[PDB]
Formats: sequence, C-alpha cells, structure tokens
Amino acid sequence: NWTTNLTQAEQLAQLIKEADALVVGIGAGMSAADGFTYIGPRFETAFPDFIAKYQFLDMLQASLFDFEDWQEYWAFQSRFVALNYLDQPVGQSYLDLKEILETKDYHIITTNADNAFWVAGYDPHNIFHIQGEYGLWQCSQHCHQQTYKDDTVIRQMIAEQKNMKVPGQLIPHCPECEAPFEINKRNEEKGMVEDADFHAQKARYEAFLSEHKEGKVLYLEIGVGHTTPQFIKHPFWKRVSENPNALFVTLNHKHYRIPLSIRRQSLELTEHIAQLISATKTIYQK
Ligand SMILES: NC(=O)c1ccc[n+]([C@@H]2O[C@H](COP(=O)([O-])OP(=O)(O)OC[C@H]3O[C@@H](n4cnc5c(N)ncnc54)[C@H](O)[C@@H]3O)[C@@H](O)[C@H]2O)c1
Ligand SMILES: [Zn+2]
Repeated sequence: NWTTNLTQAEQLAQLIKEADALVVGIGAGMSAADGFTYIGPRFETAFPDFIAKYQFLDMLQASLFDFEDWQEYWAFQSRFVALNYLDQPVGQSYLDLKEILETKDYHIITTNADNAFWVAGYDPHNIFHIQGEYGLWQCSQHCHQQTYKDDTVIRQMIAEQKNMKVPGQLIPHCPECEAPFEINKRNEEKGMVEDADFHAQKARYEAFLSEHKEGKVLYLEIGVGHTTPQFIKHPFWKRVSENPNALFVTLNHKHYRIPLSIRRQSLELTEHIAQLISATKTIYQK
C-alpha cells in the first residue's frame, strides 16, 4: 500500500487515502495547468505595448524587469496585478484539490503569488505564501516590515495610464521614508518585506511540520520546477530523507533528478496536472 499495476490517478488516490498527513507544495505549474499562463497569447494579448518596446519573451521576465522609471513600472505592474490577482477567475484544479484535501490533515506551501487559493475558497490559515502576493505592496527600500494594499489605486493606474506611463501623482509612496511602493515580491539581493502576517503563516507551517516529523507523511509537490527550488523542492527532499516513512510524490510533466537518499521514497506522475487532479478526485471520492 504505502510504497512508490495502476493508473497515475489510481496510484495518487491510494497514496492520499493512506497518508497520515499531507505537506503540499504548489508551484507555477498548477496555475499554468488551469490556463493561467505566463507566456504565449495570454501574455501577448495583455501587454502588446510592452512587448513591442522591450521584446519580452514572457510575463515572468517582464515582471522582474528594471523599468526606466517608476511611472513605467507601475504602468506594467498595475496591469499585471489585474490580470493575475484582481480579475483572474477560479481554476478548476484548485477546486478539485480542495475537495480531496477536505478529509486530510494538510498544510500548503506555495511559491505562487496569484489569487488562486482565495477565489477557490481555501482557509488562509492552511496556506503559506512564501513568495508574497501580487495584491500586496512593500517599501522599495524595505525600510520597515509592513505590507500595504489598495486595489482602487491599481484600477486607477490601469484607467489613467497612457503610453506605458502612470501619471506621477498616482505613484504610491511609503509613509515612513517616502520611497515609492513596489509589489511585495522576493528578490535574491534585497530579499522581501516579511511582516506580521507572513511570520504568522510561517509559524503555522513550521508547527504543522513539527507535528509530522514521523509517520506516513506525503510530500506532494505540484508543478514545481527549477526557477526557485530552494523554497519547496529542496526542503521537501530533505524532509523525506529525514523520515524513512515519508514519501515524495511530484506531479510534473518534466523529470527532475531525485537525490540518492530518497530514490526509494519517490514517485513521479507525469500526466497533465489538471486532468490528473480531476481523475484522482473522481477515484478518491468513491
Ligand atoms: N502563478 C504565479 O504566481 C507565478 C507564475 C510564474 C512564476 N512565479 C514565480 O517564479 C517562480 C516560479 O517557480 P515554480 O517552481 O513555481 O515554476 P517553474 O516555472 O519553475 O516550474 C513549473 C513546473 O511545472 C511544470 N508544469 C507546467 N505545466 C504543467 C502541467 N500542465 N502538468 C504537469 N506539469 C506542468 C513544468 O514542467 C515545470 O517543471 C516562483 O518562485 C514564483 O514566485 C509565480
Ligand atoms: Zn519606506
């Protein structure tokens, strides 16, 4: 039973049923599987002006670009926040996953910063947004550990911008140091503003892990790649190595080489995440 000839969905369903607890790591693949993609027509349709000017290949690259000024930065980011946070509809795979998780003891860690868990109605106390959220702002100088939000201003920036610039007076500023706000995002050089809410999520996640150091714990990694493996992928590998009774299951249509220590505790399921989660739900429910 607890081991790594069945379909992928059958195998996953059985493992979930058997597990004492689930630690679920969710990356960009899960949102891309529901159509919330960062390259191709979705990106091209939303940012024809920015693409024509800078020859951006994809939306992740664009979102990290050092724009000429803050007027251009906010012209891009306001539209980016609308597409991926304010107006992004619920994804069916997030609903399917939620139905499965209802009967399990679980916690989610995610590197995603979109709205996907909120529009799907997950309990915020069960989710750790380790890379922040696009709907939040931070001081560009990180002068104090507090995040801010104002969706009304985001809408005004979309409405009022022209020729890829927001009007000067709409750029929001840090009330402590007067530097411009930027999106709450993590950066290798500067890090990320990590406020009281962030630390509360982190503590909740860490408490869950402290409770499940032993037993049949399923570390379920969904749509996590090589862009930032230090957040979910590597820590999960280490957890599984540390607990001989744990399993590592990754839902990814690409194969990432698993370390020697956990070769016997690993399963890789390659089917398209959306279809896989859907078929697993159907089997699990019965
Ligand atoms: N939705 C978001 O919020 C978003 C989107 C892009 C990037 N980011 C940021 O950039 C980094 C991205 O890293 P990452 O590891 O999350 O993503 P990644 O792009 O590095 O890896 C995504 C993985 O999912 C797989 N995948 C994609 N579609 C799939 C499908 N239909 N079925 C099965 N597998 C599929 C890919 O093969 C890939 O291995 C994160 O740190 C994050 O903060 C966030
Ligand atoms: Zn400041």
